[PDB]
Amino acid sequence: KYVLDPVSIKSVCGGEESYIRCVEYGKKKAHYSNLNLLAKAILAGMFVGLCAHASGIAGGLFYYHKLREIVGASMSVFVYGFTFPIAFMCIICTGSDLFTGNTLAVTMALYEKKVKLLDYLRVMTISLFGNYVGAVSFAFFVSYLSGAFTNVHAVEKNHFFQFLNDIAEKKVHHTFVECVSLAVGCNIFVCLAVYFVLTLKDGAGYVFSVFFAVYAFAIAGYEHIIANIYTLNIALMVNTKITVYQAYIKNLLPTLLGNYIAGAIVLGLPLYFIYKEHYYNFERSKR
Amino acid sequence: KYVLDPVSIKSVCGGEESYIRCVEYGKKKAHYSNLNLLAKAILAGMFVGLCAHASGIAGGLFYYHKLREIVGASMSVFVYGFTFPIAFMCIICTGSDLFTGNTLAVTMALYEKKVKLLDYLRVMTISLFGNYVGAVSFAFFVSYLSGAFTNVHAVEKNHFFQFLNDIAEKKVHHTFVECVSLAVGCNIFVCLAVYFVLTLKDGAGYVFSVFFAVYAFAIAGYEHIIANIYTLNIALMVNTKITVYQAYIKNLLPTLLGNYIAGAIVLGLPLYFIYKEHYYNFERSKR
Amino acid sequence: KYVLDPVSIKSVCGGEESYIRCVEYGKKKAHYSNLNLLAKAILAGMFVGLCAHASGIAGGLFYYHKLREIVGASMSVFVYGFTFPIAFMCIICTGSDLFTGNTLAVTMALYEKKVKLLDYLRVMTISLFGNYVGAVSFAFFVSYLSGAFTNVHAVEKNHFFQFLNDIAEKKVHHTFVECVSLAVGCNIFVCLAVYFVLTLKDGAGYVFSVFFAVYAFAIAGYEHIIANIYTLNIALMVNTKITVYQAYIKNLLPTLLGNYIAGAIVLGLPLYFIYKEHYYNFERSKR
Amino acid sequence: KYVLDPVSIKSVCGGEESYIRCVEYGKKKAHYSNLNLLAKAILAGMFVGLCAHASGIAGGLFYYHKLREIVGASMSVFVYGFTFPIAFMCIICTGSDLFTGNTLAVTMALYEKKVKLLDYLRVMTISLFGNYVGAVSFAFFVSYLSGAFTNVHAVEKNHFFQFLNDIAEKKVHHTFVECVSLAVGCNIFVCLAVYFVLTLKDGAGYVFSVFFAVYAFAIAGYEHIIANIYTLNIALMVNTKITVYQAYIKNLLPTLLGNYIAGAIVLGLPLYFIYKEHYYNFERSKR
Amino acid sequence: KYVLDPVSIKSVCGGEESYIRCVEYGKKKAHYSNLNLLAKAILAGMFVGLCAHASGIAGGLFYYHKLREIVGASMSVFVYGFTFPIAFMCIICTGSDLFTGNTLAVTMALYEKKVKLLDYLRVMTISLFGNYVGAVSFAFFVSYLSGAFTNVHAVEKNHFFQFLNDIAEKKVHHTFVECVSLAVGCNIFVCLAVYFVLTLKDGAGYVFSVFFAVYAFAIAGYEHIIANIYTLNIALMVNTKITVYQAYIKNLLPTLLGNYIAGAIVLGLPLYFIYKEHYYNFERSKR
Ligand SMILES: COc1ccc(C(=O)/C=C(\O)C(F)(F)C(F)(F)F)c(O)c1
Ligand SMILES: COc1ccc(C(=O)/C=C(\O)C(F)(F)C(F)(F)F)c(O)c1
Ligand SMILES: COc1ccc(C(=O)/C=C(\O)C(F)(F)C(F)(F)F)c(O)c1
Ligand SMILES: COc1ccc(C(=O)/C=C(\O)C(F)(F)C(F)(F)F)c(O)c1
Ligand SMILES: COc1ccc(C(=O)/C=C(\O)C(F)(F)C(F)(F)F)c(O)c1
Repeated sequence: KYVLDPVSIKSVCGGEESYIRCVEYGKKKAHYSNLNLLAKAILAGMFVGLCAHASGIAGGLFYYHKLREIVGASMSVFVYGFTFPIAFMCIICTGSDLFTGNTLAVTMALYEKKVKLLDYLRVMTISLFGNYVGAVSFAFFVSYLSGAFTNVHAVEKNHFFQFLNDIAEKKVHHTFVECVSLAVGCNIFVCLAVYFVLTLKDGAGYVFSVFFAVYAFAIAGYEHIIANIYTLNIALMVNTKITVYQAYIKNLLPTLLGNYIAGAIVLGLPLYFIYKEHYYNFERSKR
Repeated sequence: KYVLDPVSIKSVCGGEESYIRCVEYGKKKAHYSNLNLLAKAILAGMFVGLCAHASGIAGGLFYYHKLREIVGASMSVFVYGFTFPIAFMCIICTGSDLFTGNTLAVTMALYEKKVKLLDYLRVMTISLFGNYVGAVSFAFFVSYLSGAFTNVHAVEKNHFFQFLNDIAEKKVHHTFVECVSLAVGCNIFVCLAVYFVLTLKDGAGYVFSVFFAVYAFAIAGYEHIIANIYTLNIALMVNTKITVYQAYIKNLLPTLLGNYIAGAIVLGLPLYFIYKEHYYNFERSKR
Repeated sequence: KYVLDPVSIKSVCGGEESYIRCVEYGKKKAHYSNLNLLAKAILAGMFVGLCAHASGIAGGLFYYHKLREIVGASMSVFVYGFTFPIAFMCIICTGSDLFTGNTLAVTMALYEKKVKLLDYLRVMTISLFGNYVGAVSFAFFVSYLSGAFTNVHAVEKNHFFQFLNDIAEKKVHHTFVECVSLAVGCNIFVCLAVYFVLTLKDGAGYVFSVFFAVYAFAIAGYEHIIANIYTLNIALMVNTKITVYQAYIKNLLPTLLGNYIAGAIVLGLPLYFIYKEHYYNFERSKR
Repeated sequence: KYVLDPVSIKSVCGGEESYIRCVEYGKKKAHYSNLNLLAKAILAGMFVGLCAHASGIAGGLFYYHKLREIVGASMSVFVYGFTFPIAFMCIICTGSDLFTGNTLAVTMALYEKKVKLLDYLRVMTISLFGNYVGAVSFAFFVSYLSGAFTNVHAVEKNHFFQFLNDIAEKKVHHTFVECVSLAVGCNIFVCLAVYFVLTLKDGAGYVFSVFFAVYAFAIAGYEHIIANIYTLNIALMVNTKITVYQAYIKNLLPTLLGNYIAGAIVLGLPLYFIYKEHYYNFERSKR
Repeated sequence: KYVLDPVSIKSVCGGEESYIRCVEYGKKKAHYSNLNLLAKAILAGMFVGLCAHASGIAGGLFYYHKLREIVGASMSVFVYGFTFPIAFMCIICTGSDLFTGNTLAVTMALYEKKVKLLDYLRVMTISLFGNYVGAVSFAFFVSYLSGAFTNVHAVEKNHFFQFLNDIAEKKVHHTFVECVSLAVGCNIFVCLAVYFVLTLKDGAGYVFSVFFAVYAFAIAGYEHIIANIYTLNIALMVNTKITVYQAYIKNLLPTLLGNYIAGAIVLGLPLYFIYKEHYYNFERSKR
């Protein structure tokens, strides 16, 4: 028995089904308890700190001073962006939640009247607080205690500390408008990667769409709030030239503002106004 | 219970089914309202500007002057072409429409008498205008306001502005025939990538066929109208050596002409004459 | 409701089913009309010229003279072989036909008495003539008119013309036996990639098996007749040191001979003698 | 007959199903006999030693002294991390078990009262002992007897021994807290890769999720107990500057402690407390 | 009609099903006739010679003397290992058989009493002889006659011959124990790649698992008997410094011994003793 024409399948969907899946995934978040949501947020912040530690080491390897005289920072930023996007798989496969992707899904669930306003506020607040706690706890308990980013003062050995120092100094000397714009550019890629895993239901789609999206915002110099929380806190721990005021006021607050603006307004409102009738037709056919 | 011979599947189709899917996807566009189509076009232009900002930064990293003395522009153009093709996934997963892919699908729907001429004209006009608006709005509100491409005048720091300046000067000193030929070569790859996502219905097919196609036209020096709108407008904003007349007359108008010629004539008419009887047999079996 | 053991699938087949699919795909070609087959052949030659233009530009970028003093031609040939294999996807997704893959499938359909001899001759002749016409038409109307491979005489700018010149001079100074052997080595990879897309029915199989096969013959220095038609004609257009006699007699005729020998004899006759009883059992079970 | 809308599939699952699959896979381990479990553990340790030999050779190739003066150790560590992750596929496709992944699955099966404490202890002990035996047996019978890492004393030829020596000296001069932190960071990636293969049921998911995870911990400098057993034993065999006391007390014992802490506590307890009600609902619906 | 939860699939299997598939695939080989098996073995040896020619050219490109002064042999061996693993797809998609993978499957079919001893001996003998004949016939009729590896005596042009000469001299100066150990390390990867294609039934699994496995043994310096037959015979043809006695006694005989030992004993006996009861339960449920 020979097979000539096998069964035709597909693992992709259209934009209407992807919007409906996004609204359903966003409205499922408001039904968990506070401790379940908090533990998920802490785990996701810890995974972000894990992959950003691995990225800092992989980038600081290519920040060797003789190579840095020839190529500058190009290979270090490329290898950082190459090895960072596994954090998306770490978060999605454990079922945890991060604030940056929530700014689209839970907000569009709020637009479709699936989540009330107080439930929306507590979901976003618990998500941001738990992501912060997981990021700083990985920054101290693994990254600081392993001594990987310690200043060792010799130029042929200090490329890990020098890469962390130069990255932390670069992302702390923007103005307010510049940091808001870079954070907007980051969270558009992040929410699009959430749309990618809601659309493409295979392992190849999951791995490589979010690989190219997360690598793309990483090499662009765009600003991610949870990654910046980890990076600026481990920079403050190992005594980089930045200040606590510089890290929290000059980077973290406009990064939070720009990430929320890109999630809730730049992407959430146009997609809601494009696809709300399809969610209406989906909800009427279930009655 | 052990499985020795699993169920045989396929996620690909033939050329006849791919043509029929292209005509159906093209004729669905003329049934949306004007504001739905306009919002989709603005979102697609914004995504093009997003990924082209990320590509300009990733390419300008490898345009460092000591590396530029050794390798020229090769690594910068390669890294640009590597990080650009995620815009296709950004456009297809949100259900938005871009003019360059529309020049094949809506035109072959017009050839098969599925779209009237006035509907075809308003679909193409609204698509081009919305793509323009989204591209210039990302060029100003993110790219210009973040200061990423500002001339900083020091040769060890100015590689982002110098890469944008050299790219903008290169794509503005073609003659008319040269720019039309390069735009034809671009839109053939673009419409083939649209055929790829109409044929290969997995995440791997979606990601990597359009990766290789879009990278291929990006490294070839071929001219894309929406990408050129973003690039020449952000070049005009940060005071590159190009002129407004040079950008709009010497590049953008022959790029528009060559892109439409490749979409509607070079690819649309041969595929229509090859496969119109299969669309006839498909439409007769639905009666 | 939780899923622990999902449905077991497969997207691959055995050698018997792959042979039967090859004979069926080969015998479908003799039932198209002459103009349908001619338009498909012209489109496939045009796609080959498209991807070979993109490969020549991508390779000539890494043929920069300061990099060429250090690495030679290695990175240019690697980047050429990296960016060439998208032509296979361009040909298969539009349903067009190229002569090199036809030398296996239509010949094994002739061995199984599915195609008569005159039908076989007109299919192969129309395929070769249309592939030639599409290749030279892309060489003139896009590649020559865009000025991408023009001799500009300055050594820091002339790397595109110099790469085309050195490639065209290398593939024109073989003897007859050497060119026949390299063409045999090329068409074995080409017909194996046709077997790969007949066996592996996903997007990942389609993209990456023919990626590794086509990259493998491209970096090996093996000779492809349609790619050589494009390359030697664009080399003759931009006034490379080669002669018309050298291009047509010293390369193109032994490349045609070696490609047909590898398709019809080296691969077609052993696979026919191995698997003809399985095609007999397949054809008897349909009665 | 044309197919326009194929059958929609998925090869991924949610976090609840992934937790349930993890608990089931962990509780299946306590039902094998002692010799079956011992042979599986010996095979897995042998596969780890195989892929780490291949990684040491691939890394020592790029540790050539003239390249080492320019780039340092960056390309060697990158090529090591590139070629190491095939060990995961070697272990999963033969059905063998490694201690590092067991510290999550069997421990969460113990938390859900599926495994008794004495059965848990003998499973973990037999796993660790067999993994040790397989690693040292590959270190002697293949790696030492092939002479690949012998000190040959000439600086242009000694890059394999020098890479093994520098790696072994680097991972033996940590303090206790540093080694525990790096081992925690390793086993979080390892247990996440186990979650990846429990979630993504295709070949692409299997290959590339664990590729990016295992490459990520390899380039980060994180400490894996079985890989360190192989590496420090082959370093002791070929007379690297390290001591037996240094290898066993300064690296192997805190690596074992940190790997068990990351598997059982950092990842097992939060996932258990998040998802134990879903395992309760799964187990009640089977009655 | 919108799809929210598609049908859950999987393309992977467990270790028991993979063992059963291996025993069935191994016992199918003893039912072919002698000429069918001989033609399959000759085709597989020819494919090995094809991909090893392409690998020798791709590696000798990066063996350019100015690059060789900086990086040594690292990039040449990496590019060789990158472009070699397409031979596995060439062999599996045509249904042919190679000796190295047969040493596991046919031997475990012999352990399960599915193949008699004389049938086992003639299958292994015909496989080895046909693989030899195909390898030497490709070495002469394509590789030698194309002149690609001819000594041209000028150091800026002789990198192909110099790469072949240095590889052939390296793999001929091992002792007996060293060559046996390296051959064992090779055939473990080869038989694991056979297990990979028996387990992962997609195109992505087929391409990339055997890509990473075959690249891993290629960059490790492990010894493959059929690849060494091709390489040492083309080295003897183009007058490399090696001798016929050195090639056949110092490399080929211990490579054959180590490959058979790794296939039949190191991997076949533990997997047989682990999984023979599952094959018993599979065979009893078919009665
Ligand atoms: C559906 O499961 C998920 C998975 C990922 C995210 C997410 O937010 C990811 C990022 O933000 C990120 F990609 F930038 C990084 F991981 F790097 F931090 C999420 O919100 C939900
Ligand atoms: C079916 O959904 C789509 C997706 C993409 C396009 C498209 O046109 C894409 C480009 O033009 C592009 F690839 F060049 C880039 F994205 F880079 F701009 C489209 O028309 C329709
Ligand atoms: C089944 O659809 C196809 C697809 C491709 C070919 C083919 O022949 C391809 C080449 O020859 C090639 F790979 F070398 C290149 F594309 F580069 F030219 C074919 O014959 C039929
Ligand atoms: C389900 O089958 C498996 C597969 C792999 C592991 C495992 O533990 C793997 C590692 O630890 C590793 F990735 F670090 C390396 F392989 F490199 F050693 C396991 O526990 C169970
Ligand atoms: C099931 O179909 C197959 C496919 C491949 C092999 C095989 O043996 C492959 C190698 O040995 C190899 F990977 F090393 C190379 F191909 F490179 F030679 C086999 O035995 C059977």
